[PDB]
Amino acid sequence: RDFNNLTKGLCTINSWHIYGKDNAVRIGEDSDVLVTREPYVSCDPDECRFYALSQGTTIRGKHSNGTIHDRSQYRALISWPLSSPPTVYNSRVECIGWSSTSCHDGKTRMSICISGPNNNASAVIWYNRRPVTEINTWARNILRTQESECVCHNGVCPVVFTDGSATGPAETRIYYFKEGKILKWEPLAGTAKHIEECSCYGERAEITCTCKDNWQGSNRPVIRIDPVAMTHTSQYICSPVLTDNPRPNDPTVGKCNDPYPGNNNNGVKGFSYLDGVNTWLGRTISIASRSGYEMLKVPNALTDDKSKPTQGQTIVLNTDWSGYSGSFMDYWAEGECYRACFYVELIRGRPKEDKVWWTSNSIVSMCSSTEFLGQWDWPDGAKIEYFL
Amino acid sequence: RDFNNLTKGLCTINSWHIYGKDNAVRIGEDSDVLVTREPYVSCDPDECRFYALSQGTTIRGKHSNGTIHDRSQYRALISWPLSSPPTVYNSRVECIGWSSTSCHDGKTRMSICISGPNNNASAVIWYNRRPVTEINTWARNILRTQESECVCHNGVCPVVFTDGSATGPAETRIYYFKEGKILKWEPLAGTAKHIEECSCYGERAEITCTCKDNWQGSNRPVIRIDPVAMTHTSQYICSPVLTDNPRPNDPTVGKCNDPYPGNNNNGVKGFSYLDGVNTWLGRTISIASRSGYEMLKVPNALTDDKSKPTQGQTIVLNTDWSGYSGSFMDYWAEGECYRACFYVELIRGRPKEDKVWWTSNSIVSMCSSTEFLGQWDWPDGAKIEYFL
Amino acid sequence: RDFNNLTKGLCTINSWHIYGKDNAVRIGEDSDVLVTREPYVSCDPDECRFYALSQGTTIRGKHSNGTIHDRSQYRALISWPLSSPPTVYNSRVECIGWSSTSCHDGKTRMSICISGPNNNASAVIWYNRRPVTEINTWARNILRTQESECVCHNGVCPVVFTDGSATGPAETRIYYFKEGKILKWEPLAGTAKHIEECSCYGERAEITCTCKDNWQGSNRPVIRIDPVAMTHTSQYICSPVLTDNPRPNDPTVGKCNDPYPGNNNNGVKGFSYLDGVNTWLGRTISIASRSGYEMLKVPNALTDDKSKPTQGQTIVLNTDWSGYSGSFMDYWAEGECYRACFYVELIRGRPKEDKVWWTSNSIVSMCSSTEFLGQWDWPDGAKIEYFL
Amino acid sequence: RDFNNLTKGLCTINSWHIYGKDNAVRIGEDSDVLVTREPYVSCDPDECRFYALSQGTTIRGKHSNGTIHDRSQYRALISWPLSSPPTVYNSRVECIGWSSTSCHDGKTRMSICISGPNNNASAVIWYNRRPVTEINTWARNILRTQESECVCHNGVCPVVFTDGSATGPAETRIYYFKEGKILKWEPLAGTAKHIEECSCYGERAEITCTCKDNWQGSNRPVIRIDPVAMTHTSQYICSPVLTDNPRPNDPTVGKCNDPYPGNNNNGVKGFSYLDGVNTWLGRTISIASRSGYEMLKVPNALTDDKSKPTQGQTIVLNTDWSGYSGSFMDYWAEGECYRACFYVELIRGRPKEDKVWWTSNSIVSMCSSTEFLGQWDWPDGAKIEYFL
Ligand SMILES: *[C@@H]1O[C@H](CO)[C@@H](O[C@@H]2O[C@H](CO)[C@@H](O[C@@H]3O[C@H](CO[C@H]4O[C@H](CO)[C@@H](O)[C@H](O)[C@@H]4O)[C@@H](O)[C@H](O[C@H]4O[C@H](CO)[C@@H](O)[C@H](O)[C@@H]4O[C@H]4O[C@H](CO)[C@@H](O)[C@H](O)[C@@H]4O[C@H]4O[C@H](CO)[C@@H](O)[C@H](O)[C@@H]4O)[C@@H]3O)[C@H](O)[C@H]2NC(C)=O)[C@H](O)[C@H]1NC(C)=O
Ligand SMILES: *[C@@H]1O[C@H](CO)[C@@H](O[C@@H]2O[C@H](CO)[C@@H](O[C@@H]3O[C@H](CO[C@H]4O[C@H](CO)[C@@H](O)[C@H](O)[C@@H]4O)[C@@H](O)[C@H](O[C@H]4O[C@H](CO)[C@@H](O)[C@H](O)[C@@H]4O[C@H]4O[C@H](CO)[C@@H](O)[C@H](O)[C@@H]4O[C@H]4O[C@H](CO)[C@@H](O)[C@H](O)[C@@H]4O)[C@@H]3O)[C@H](O)[C@H]2NC(C)=O)[C@H](O)[C@H]1NC(C)=O
Ligand SMILES: *[C@@H]1O[C@H](CO)[C@@H](O[C@@H]2O[C@H](CO)[C@@H](O[C@@H]3O[C@H](CO[C@H]4O[C@H](CO)[C@@H](O)[C@H](O)[C@@H]4O)[C@@H](O)[C@H](O[C@H]4O[C@H](CO)[C@@H](O)[C@H](O)[C@@H]4O[C@H]4O[C@H](CO)[C@@H](O)[C@H](O)[C@@H]4O[C@H]4O[C@H](CO)[C@@H](O)[C@H](O)[C@@H]4O)[C@@H]3O)[C@H](O)[C@H]2NC(C)=O)[C@H](O)[C@H]1NC(C)=O
Ligand SMILES: *[C@@H]1O[C@H](CO)[C@@H](O[C@@H]2O[C@H](CO)[C@@H](O[C@@H]3O[C@H](CO[C@H]4O[C@H](CO)[C@@H](O)[C@H](O)[C@@H]4O)[C@@H](O)[C@H](O[C@H]4O[C@H](CO)[C@@H](O)[C@H](O)[C@@H]4O[C@H]4O[C@H](CO)[C@@H](O)[C@H](O)[C@@H]4O[C@H]4O[C@H](CO)[C@@H](O)[C@H](O)[C@@H]4O)[C@@H]3O)[C@H](O)[C@H]2NC(C)=O)[C@H](O)[C@H]1NC(C)=O
Ligand SMILES: *[C@@H]1O[C@H](CO)[C@@H](O[C@@H]2O[C@H](CO)[C@@H](O)[C@H](O)[C@H]2NC(C)=O)[C@H](O)[C@H]1NC(C)=O
Ligand SMILES: *[C@@H]1O[C@H](CO)[C@@H](O[C@@H]2O[C@H](CO)[C@@H](O)[C@H](O)[C@H]2NC(C)=O)[C@H](O)[C@H]1NC(C)=O
Ligand SMILES: CC(=O)N[C@H]1[C@H]([C@H](O)[C@H](O)CO)OC(C(=O)O)=C[C@@H]1N
Ligand SMILES: CC(=O)N[C@H]1[C@H]([C@H](O)[C@H](O)CO)OC(C(=O)O)=C[C@@H]1N
Ligand SMILES: CC(=O)N[C@H]1[C@H]([C@H](O)[C@H](O)CO)OC(C(=O)O)=C[C@@H]1N
Ligand SMILES: CC(=O)N[C@H]1[C@H]([C@H](O)[C@H](O)CO)OC(C(=O)O)=C[C@@H]1N
Ligand SMILES: *[C@@H]1O[C@H](CO)[C@@H](O)[C@H](O)[C@H]1NC(C)=O
Ligand SMILES: [Ca+2]
Ligand SMILES: [Ca+2]
Ligand SMILES: [Ca+2]
Ligand SMILES: [Ca+2]
Ligand SMILES: [Ca+2]
Repeated sequence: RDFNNLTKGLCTINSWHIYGKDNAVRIGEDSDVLVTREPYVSCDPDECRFYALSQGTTIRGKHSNGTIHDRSQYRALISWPLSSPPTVYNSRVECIGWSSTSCHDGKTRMSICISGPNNNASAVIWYNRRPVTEINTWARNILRTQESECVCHNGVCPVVFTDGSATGPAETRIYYFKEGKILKWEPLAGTAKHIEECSCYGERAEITCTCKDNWQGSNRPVIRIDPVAMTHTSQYICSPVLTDNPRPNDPTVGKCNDPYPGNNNNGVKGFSYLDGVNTWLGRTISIASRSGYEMLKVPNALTDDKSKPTQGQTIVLNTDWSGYSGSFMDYWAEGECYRACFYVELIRGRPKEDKVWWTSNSIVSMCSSTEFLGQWDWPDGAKIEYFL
Repeated sequence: RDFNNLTKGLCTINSWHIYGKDNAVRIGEDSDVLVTREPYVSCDPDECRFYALSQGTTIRGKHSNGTIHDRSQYRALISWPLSSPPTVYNSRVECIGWSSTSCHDGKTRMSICISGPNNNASAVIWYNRRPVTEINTWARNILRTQESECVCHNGVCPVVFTDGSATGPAETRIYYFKEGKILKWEPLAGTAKHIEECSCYGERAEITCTCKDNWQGSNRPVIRIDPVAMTHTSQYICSPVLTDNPRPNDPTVGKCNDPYPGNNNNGVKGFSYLDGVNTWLGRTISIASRSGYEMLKVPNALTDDKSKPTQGQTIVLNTDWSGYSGSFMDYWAEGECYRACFYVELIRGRPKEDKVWWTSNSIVSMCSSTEFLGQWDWPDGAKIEYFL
Repeated sequence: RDFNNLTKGLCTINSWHIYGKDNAVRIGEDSDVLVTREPYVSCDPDECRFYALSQGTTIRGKHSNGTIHDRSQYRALISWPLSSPPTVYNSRVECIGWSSTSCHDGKTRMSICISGPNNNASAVIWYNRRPVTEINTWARNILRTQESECVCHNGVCPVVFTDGSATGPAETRIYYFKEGKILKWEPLAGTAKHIEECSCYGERAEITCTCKDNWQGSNRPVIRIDPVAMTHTSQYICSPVLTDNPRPNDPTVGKCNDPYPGNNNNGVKGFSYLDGVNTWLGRTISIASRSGYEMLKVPNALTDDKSKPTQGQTIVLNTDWSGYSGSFMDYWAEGECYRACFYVELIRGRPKEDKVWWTSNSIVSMCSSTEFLGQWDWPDGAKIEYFL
Repeated sequence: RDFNNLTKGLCTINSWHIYGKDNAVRIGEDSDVLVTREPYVSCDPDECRFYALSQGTTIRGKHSNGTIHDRSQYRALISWPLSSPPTVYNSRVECIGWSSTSCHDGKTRMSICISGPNNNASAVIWYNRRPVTEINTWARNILRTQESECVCHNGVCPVVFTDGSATGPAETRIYYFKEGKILKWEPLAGTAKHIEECSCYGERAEITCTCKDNWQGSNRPVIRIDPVAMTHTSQYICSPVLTDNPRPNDPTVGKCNDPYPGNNNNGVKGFSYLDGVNTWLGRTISIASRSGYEMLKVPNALTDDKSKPTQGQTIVLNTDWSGYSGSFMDYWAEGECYRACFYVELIRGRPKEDKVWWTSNSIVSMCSSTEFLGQWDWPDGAKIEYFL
């Protein structure tokens, strides 16, 4: 109809309720489920769907051998009905590639897929299910993007890309697209020293992105975008409640403008909702591996370098595998506020479970409740032994 | 369009004709059919669909081992086209959880799923395929609901929940929802001493629910709701034709306001159509197990404590497995009256058939005819030996 | 929109072109294809679909054992996209039963399914996907119907039923339905001595049905219905070109008002287009079994007792299995005339191919061309050996 | 809505970006994917889909044995969602046959399938999913057509057919259809000596077709059609950059009006975009087999007999199998020009990979970019060993 505008603020997050779970690995032990990784969720005005990067093979298929690898010519961004598994028969290919983002602007959807060899990748921006724009690698070193939904305001949908080293300074760019065309792009500015895989959400005409500093930071870089002025800033979550993985133990004081040190060249896509006292941080429980997942209410985390948790909710037990996590919201729901939501990627197989030769995942996702709901843990649920 | 109003009375029930049957277990012996239990049927203005609680695995899948269990993080309310089986590829997830209800109000559908550990469950009410409201457990003991469709009148859709013991007094509540929001809730009142899994239908602006007294009653508790005044009453079916299972042999006089004794802490979801002389009771044939199923016309069963059958129809032979049963009607059909319908859950596997390690079911459903039709029996039809 | 009216005459049939073929048995050797029999084709204003009676199991499934049987509680009328196979995932159940008919009246579709034990069957007439009317067996001996599409004119859709013996006089009735309700029914009249499985088509406000005399006739009975006056007549195709199976060798003179003798208590559903010189008869090539299939132009077959072929077209080689055949037309196509079409059921398995324990079929269908097209033969195509 | 008119010229082709890839053979190793060959892509105003000629069996199915053969009664033109594989459950049959073409005219789609024995084939032209016209073989020797999309202008959709020898002069005809009816047909004229499998596209009210001279030419014949005057011309691509396969090594001067000699009675469907300096030729890398694939910018190839490459892009490595290739464009995209696209058929199995008994393929397709994008190679990706 008309382009959606971020006119609402976030609903008060007093807890998280179960939103969607596909049990993909369990079901896929005996049905035609595609092998995936890098999933996310994204809504259209009339439906919300699960998204991910297929490996172009089923889990039980012999081609599942080797799917620990990240970039091949057999991957594609696919979407499928909420809480169903990604099957060969119900998955819709949005575009071909090994890194992606997607978002609906209120009128139609924009999907971006990057493909190519490491030194010659290119992104192709689809709008209304047609290719409209292409961008060639500018640093010749794995052009890559969000791996979760972008956000739009009045037709403008900003997207964060990075090209260059994963263990040194790289060239991050913020592109402002409208109808799949480039209106403008900026180089990254601010104090964030390295940016990868931004998780974004919007409220009151502002887009907040919690990304990852693969190079040096265990605290997360944050990019705030003004989609009207098409400008942005960057910093790190000041809080001592560190949210990357692997990471060192929590200090009593964090860092606002520098990566918090202790772990180099590694990390996991993550997210946060930064809204004053209504601030919630997600993170793996383990400081060493992609194990467990919890939400922690850390009032003023973004700006308070001594902020610590005041409430929390366990999502995945530390004795269960987690993975990537990101933000999304149904901007077309009823009500006066936007209900914060997120998904957690539950990785199964390699490298942690090497008795099988594949790597895949299932999805669990939650949204906020103004109620103080009881908690449950939500594991993948599959028995690897069955796949042997 | 406009909210549906229960303006019609029931059609005269002179017999039952076959409405739907999915043969899920038979077909699933060699195709991707999800393992389920707790099924029901529910109509939208333009389509009627089968519903159930998936176990997040196929019947042939190795994860089918253990599906006798009731509540896990891998269950979800799913719906699928009438008389098709619940397959991985055609099932639509309505919400995540292990106890549910759902109903269309004429404009859109409301679906409710409860999930959680036994002492910390919560219900989340979806409306128009979006989460709108959440309710936390109030008794910290398996918050649970209908397991069949709710009914709406002018936007108001009452739902019966129970939280607390299954073998002693519990806290039953009647919530009146409108557009997924809570308008009001009452504690249970009347003479029903224990309420679980209500089967409801509506006619002439009144909603009748035939539930189950798990604690002490072999006769069924009945809740009648006025969706305008948003008030209700409760009693038991007075008839000596006892309809729970297990149950003692039929007496010559029943009980109107107390559970009829003889069997404690057990029962099965069931239903009835209470409409004066046009009253029909469904029940298992066996007084000991979920075996067989028959419909008995028992004029004035609700209020006459000596009422006995005047006509009947066998649905499932006593040499075949049955299970849960419930009511639903197509409130959007043509004609001057609402045609009473019901489904019977045909449980296969554990605990009765333990040579297999799973528990699932298929669905058979009937609706009334003003004709006096010949009867057939409708068994699940699968041979367990094939699954060995 | 508006009820369709049979305002056109038939197009000139100079040959037959390929319309649809699903290769169900071939494909089903390694995919989830339902076991069926008694198929047909039927059009809606916007789509034409394949129809059949499922056996409630896949061909490869273990429950396929025993599917030679005709009536069980696991059968249902299903429809699926033209030329696709009937799979568990794409088949839509129209109704439950073991004998059926279906037709669109221009506004919506009416589907009829009969179910029950031999002495207590009943038909339930669905209209707009809802049950509207029920008819109880009147002769208590396998109430049965067309097994191919019915035809409508201005809302009136006549259907031919038979109840009673298959080897002696029975009670055949012609019901005239409108919106699923019974407007009127007549007993069979005319000279046809036994009627079963009528294949009908309509043109210029007249409905012609070529049925089968299971009891005594090797020539086919024909019922002509006036859907406005709601009256009909009956006779036999006068032609010496005999079209039932099994049958005796063709004589030089046929019979107009009595079954042509030689074979008792057996036959196969078949059809014809009776339109003066534009008359075409379908039949198996074999006079002994359901083997082969050919179309023969026999000018004035209905009324000329010495009519012999003037042109012909082989559809299935005598070294290939055939089965039932029936008529249908796309009454909603463009143009000035109705294009005659038909389907042939290609039966595989029992009883002819007993190395397998199942019985199923695939569908081949043709429509007429005003051109004189070259012919090909169209066999099922599956290798039974593969199923062993 | 209204018939589409070719009002735009081609966009400048500076490189090719990835458009679609289904990874059919990989995925089909463990899912219900139909065996195919002769694929193409074609757009409707609201969606673009993959097309191909099914073999009426899955790859893993036992009936896959023998699918190297070209024409059987079990083939059909099917279409399925872009970048999905052709599965038994998502494939839509357009028509029955072993040679086809299809195109949308802006209002609805026309699909043509030819079937029959070698000496008695016939084409049936479907429009709006209904059969409208039939054409009988005129040379009684494998009537055959494009094997890729046709193109329409103001309702007129020309199609090129050939009937007669594949190794000597044959009878090629250009039919001009409108709403599935024949407006006119011409015999081939011009200097092309043999025509088979034309790949066409349209721009500025002109339709260009790059076909194949199976008999003598290693350079490609080109037919240019005026869909208004319903007239055409024919010649060969003058360029020394030879594009058929097998073929002799490139000379320094090509031929404009005669087949370039060196290889007889063989070839592969291919294509080109002939637009002055904006001219790009596709071809296998190998001069001996259907191996590899590259795009070469050869300014003025059509008219310059000494034109050589000025830029290029590798699509498939010479160490990977290719096959047929053809043109298509989304005539309903936004913008001021038509974006050239093409697909390459990636053949797997027989005859090159004879350890398996089947022959199938997957699809890779690209469209042009005005950017100078980095290149990647796009192989089928399946390991034949897995199928053993
Ligand atoms: C039914 O459901 C309800 C609803 O969920 C249940 O009630 C919930 O119970 C939750 C568990 O108790 C509870 O969550 C915790 O909240 C704490 C905050 O509340 C407390 O402090 C505030 C502030 O003073 C008080 O106001 C309040 O009254 C409470 O006293 C959090 O602090 C908890 O998180 C910390 O502990 C967990 C382990 O429990 C860690 O995993 C987590 O990471 C936090 O601790 C680490 O991080 C801090 C900060 O740096 C460190 O200081 C600390 O030492 C830990 O650091 C180590 O561990 C991390 C992670 O591994 C590592 O990185 C680091 O290096 C160190 O090694 C927790 O979030 C809910 O808030 C509560 N909800 C409600 C509404 O009440 C109820 O129990 C259920 N009922 C039943 C019967 O089960
Ligand atoms: C073709 O189709 C038609 C249509 O269906 C067939 O005709 C139908 O035939 C049915 C079977 O006969 C018949 O159903 C029965 O109806 C009885 C009522 O009708 C009779 O009584 C009335 C009232 O006086 C008369 O007017 C009427 O003329 C009849 O005489 C019911 O009473 C029957 O149910 C009871 O029996 C069945 C076993 O048959 C039990 O399963 C059932 O539970 C009922 O009996 C138990 O319950 C009562 C009440 O408490 C007890 O008193 C009794 O002892 C039984 O109790 C034991 O069993 C229960 C259950 O296990 C247990 O809990 C308890 O503790 C005890 O152990 C039955 O419903 C249809 O009405 C009739 N329909 C029509 C339209 O005619 C026709 O036959 C078919 N044709 C062919 C050729 O097959
Ligand atoms: C390319 O394609 C074209 C288009 O299809 C091909 O041309 C077609 O070729 C067809 C085969 O020849 C041909 O079909 C036949 O037509 C005959 C009628 O035409 C002839 O007679 C008329 C009338 O005088 C002439 O005008 C005309 O010029 C012809 O001379 C039919 O009579 C044929 O059917 C009979 O024969 C077949 C076997 O071929 C039987 O299966 C069939 O049942 C018919 O014969 C039985 O029935 C009759 C009637 O009772 C009996 O008299 C006769 O003895 C047979 O009876 C036995 O068999 C039956 C069945 O088993 C059994 O029940 C009974 O008891 C007995 O045992 C046949 O239909 C097309 O018309 C023709 N089409 C066109 C447009 O030309 C062309 O050849 C192809 N090209 C190539 C290169 O292959
Ligand atoms: C990142 O991505 C970019 C973008 O893709 C990469 O840059 C691209 O690199 C491509 C490979 O170099 C390049 O493609 C070539 O372009 C040549 C034309 O450019 C050159 O000449 C022009 C004209 O003078 C100059 O202006 C320009 O500056 C260049 O110097 C083509 O000529 C190339 O094709 C020929 O070579 C390939 C093998 O590389 C053959 O396969 C191909 O068929 C061509 O050669 C055959 O055909 C010609 C013509 O008849 C014969 O003369 C020649 O001998 C060959 O003939 C044999 O082989 C054929 C085929 O087997 C056989 O039939 C015959 O009988 C003979 O046996 C090639 O197309 C892109 O244009 C370039 N793109 C851009 C935008 O720059 C970049 O490298 C990537 N980065 C990294 C780090 O990898
Ligand atoms: C989001 O904001 C823009 C205004 O910035 C709204 O756009 C106006 O919409 C009306 C109706 O379409 C037009 O007549 C105005 O010209 C539009 N645009 C501008 C840029 O001025 C848009 O409608 C808002 N979205 C929604 C859902 O209300
Ligand atoms: C393509 O061209 C034809 C004109 O040749 C356009 O046809 C006219 O369309 C209008 C609106 O439908 C009619 O009133 C004219 O009579 C049409 N036809 C002719 C043949 O004159 C057609 O609209 C054009 N297509 C598009 C998409 O604009
Ligand atoms: C484009 C790409 O390959 N991105 C991969 C990502 C990066 O390799 C990592 O961010 C370092 O750059 O790692 C991970 C990862 O799980 O750590 C997943 C992504 N597939
Ligand atoms: C929420 C829940 O677990 N409900 C279960 C139900 C209850 O356990 C029973 O009603 C007693 O409370 O039992 C049964 C049952 O078949 O007896 C099924 C339900 N899954
Ligand atoms: C209702 C029913 O069972 N009809 C069956 C039909 C009849 O048995 C036959 O017409 C004789 O009555 O036979 C055949 C048959 O193939 O001969 C198929 C039908 N399934
Ligand atoms: C109608 C038909 O069979 N066409 C086939 C085609 C021709 O055989 C070839 O063009 C020579 O005529 O060959 C090839 C081929 O791959 O060479 C594929 C086509 N299936
Ligand atoms: C998987 O691939 C590895 C590496 O190629 C190979 O050694 C291994 O045996 C394969 N495992 C299986 C089950 O194919
Ligand atoms: Ca399978
Ligand atoms: Ca890091
Ligand atoms: Ca009880
Ligand atoms: Ca007979
Ligand atoms: Ca050639």
